[PDB]
Amino acid sequence: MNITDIREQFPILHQQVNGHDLVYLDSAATSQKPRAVIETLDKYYNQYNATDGYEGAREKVRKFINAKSMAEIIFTKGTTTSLNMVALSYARANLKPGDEVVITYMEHHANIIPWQQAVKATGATLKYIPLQEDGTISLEDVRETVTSNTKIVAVSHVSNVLGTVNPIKEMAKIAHDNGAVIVVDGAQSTPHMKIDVQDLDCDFFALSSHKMCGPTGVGVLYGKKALLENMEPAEFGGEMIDFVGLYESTWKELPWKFEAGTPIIAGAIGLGAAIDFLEEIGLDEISRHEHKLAAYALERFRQLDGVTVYGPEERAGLVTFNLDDVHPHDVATVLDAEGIAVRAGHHCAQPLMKWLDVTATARASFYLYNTEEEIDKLVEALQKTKEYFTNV
Amino acid sequence: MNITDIREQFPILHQQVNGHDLVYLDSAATSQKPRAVIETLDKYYNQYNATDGYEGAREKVRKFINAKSMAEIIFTKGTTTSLNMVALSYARANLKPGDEVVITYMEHHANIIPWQQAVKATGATLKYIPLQEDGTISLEDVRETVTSNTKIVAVSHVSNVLGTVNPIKEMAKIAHDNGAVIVVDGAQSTPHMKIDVQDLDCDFFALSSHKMCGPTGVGVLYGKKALLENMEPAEFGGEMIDFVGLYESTWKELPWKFEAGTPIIAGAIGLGAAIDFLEEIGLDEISRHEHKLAAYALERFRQLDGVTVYGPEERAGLVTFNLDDVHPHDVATVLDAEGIAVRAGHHCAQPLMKWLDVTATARASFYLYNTEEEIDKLVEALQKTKEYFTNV
Ligand SMILES: Cc1ncc(COP(=O)(O)O)c(/C=N/[C@H](C(=O)O)C(C)(C)S)c1O
Ligand SMILES: Cc1ncc(COP(=O)(O)O)c(/C=N/[C@H](C(=O)O)C(C)(C)S)c1O
Repeated sequence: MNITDIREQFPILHQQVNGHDLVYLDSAATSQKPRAVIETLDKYYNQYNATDGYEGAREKVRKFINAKSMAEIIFTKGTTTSLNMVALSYARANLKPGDEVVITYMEHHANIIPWQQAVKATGATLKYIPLQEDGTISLEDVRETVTSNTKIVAVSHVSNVLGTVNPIKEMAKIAHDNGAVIVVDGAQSTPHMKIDVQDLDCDFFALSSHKMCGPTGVGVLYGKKALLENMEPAEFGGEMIDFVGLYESTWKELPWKFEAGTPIIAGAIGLGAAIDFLEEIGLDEISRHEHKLAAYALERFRQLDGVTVYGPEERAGLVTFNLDDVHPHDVATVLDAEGIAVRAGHHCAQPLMKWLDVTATARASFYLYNTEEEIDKLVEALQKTKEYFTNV
Repeated sequence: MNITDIREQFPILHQQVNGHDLVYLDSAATSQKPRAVIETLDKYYNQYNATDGYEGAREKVRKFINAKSMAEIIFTKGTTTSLNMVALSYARANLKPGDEVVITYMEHHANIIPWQQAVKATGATLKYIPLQEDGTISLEDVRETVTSNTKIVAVSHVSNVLGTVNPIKEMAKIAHDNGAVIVVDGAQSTPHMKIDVQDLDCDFFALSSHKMCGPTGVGVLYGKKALLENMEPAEFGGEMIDFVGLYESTWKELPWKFEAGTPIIAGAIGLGAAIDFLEEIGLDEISRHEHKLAAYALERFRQLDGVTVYGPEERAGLVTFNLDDVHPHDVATVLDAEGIAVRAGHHCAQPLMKWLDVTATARASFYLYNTEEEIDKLVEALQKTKEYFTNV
């Protein structure tokens, strides 16, 4: 895998910011898109037929995560919408008082609140697997937290703050043994490593196109055919209908049952081209590149005095940290001045922020186009920043 | 208003199809976008901050439809999502057995089925204002159909099939007199004429950005502040939260209560530029251009033997028709061969198709960049088509 060849593909990396080269370290929020993807979306904003392309893209998505059937690949507005859908069509119809839903402390808001509302409405109860010191889950902890009263476990595959890769294959086993389905938020895993939903045996899996070189506006919700068959739709209109009566309507078959309103043609075809691209590079190749960057970043961050890093040693390609004494918003500002783009904030993980005893953090995240030289620029600029602020 | 100057702004109109000039008559499905809008969206797919722009766009939308407050302008995924939201947060919480919801026979599926589900779930009843012969509603009919049991009236401002402009200001009065709110689907009105939600006194109003020179992926739901204040959110996650507890969360204030997940920054800023554009042309100017085209089209269509046109004389800028004997899909195919783009199908109006006793129709729709010369090309090609098929 050749980083020059790859970088040539992202016109945005040639952008100057304030006389410096863009150093783009916010992929966890949005990847950039290569020329192949860009050209594809340009094509679908001139004149067309289209649905060869649309269903073709569903097929590429299905093969990509190794789903058994296209009936199991639904296009949605985003991973937030995906998770809300499972909470409304699956959770609200399968929970009764006494039933438990268990999640983790590391979750995105969209993987917390929909379960909260589903539990309030059904009068069931919500439960949290506790975290280890280093921000990991242990299989012991899940084993203990899941009762044979647990109907749903929901978990991030990769944490967007800690970079922890959760043992989701094993958690699936533990959920099944207790009579539960597992719901996996794969927003942060799918861009960076092979996903095989059969081997993971997750019951639902959600991915975000804009994190994986595709357009925004488009997510995919995977669910097992059999679960999807019994779920009622969350949204109504457009093209999810078979017969519309005056009082009564019938739904289409899967997957179209779940796609109300106006098909996101360009977005899906775009996601498909993004998939074509990543596959031609190899996800394994990508993942090895990210392990190097992450080991490198964590080592060089240990050289810096009074910066805290959060999470485990083994990690996806991101590190969340704080400068002693300095506000993360301020760090982000100064790095911006130098053309270095990191994100500051709570990362829609308020619970987890409280758990780390912090109100905010900065985050640098890495993808297939980042390099060690960029990590050096980050470390040098963090140094320059610690000095610059101990001096006011 | 100068049509050459306007047409110069849409690069897509210079596109050749099969050695002919594009004749684009499917604006009711998607408008095209001018250079100003295109450049704007290009800008937000290079490197950025952003939220000056986002909230700025909400303000431009508010001034555009003359809402009292930004608290009343919610960004959504589309008019389908908008209508589903009102059905779930408003309808399902305000209907009891005995309550009526009344709609029309001309509605889009997304303005039928969500009310069907809301009524099934609350055990209330759904009712239909009957149509006149010419596809119009009469105020008598609404007066008769609304009882002081009616809690919600829902109506298309402009029909996507018939081109009928519904008397929504008056219907608002009739709904209020009976103790009901009105919900208006303005997908087909907003691109073509001034909207003033204070004068119309609608309780909710929904518009689609991609019909009005803006990007797709973005709708606006207007609701009266006071109604919105009591509605509970439909979706949970992202940035609609104030405090996230372990069991219990608080929402942000309006409008952010209603925007779960990841803000559609580029889309909103794009819609704002589309608004800037239309406003610099003048919506009145646009609307007068469309009346000429529509009168012209209906007159030239009357010259054609054995084509049926549907709807009234007074109309928005669209005509839906059928060739005697010829399948609309086939018409669309032949016109495509000549570079003329019309849409064929049921237009997500299955009930209305059944009412007109047809399984499908063809539709030509007009916007600020269309001309009489294009209508001539359509009429000539429809003639060429009637001959071509009486001959097989
Ligand atoms: C784990 C996880 N799940 C869901 C989302 C939301 O994805 P989407 O915007 O497609 O709704 C995200 C998006 N994360 C952004 C980020 O971490 O940069 C966010 C903080 C905007 S949520 C996420 O990390
Ligand atoms: C009256 C009306 N209401 C809602 C919609 C759907 O708008 P949106 O795609 O933003 O969800 C539409 C979209 N109409 C297309 C059309 O008529 O071309 C459609 C048939 C795809 S729904 C519409 O006409």
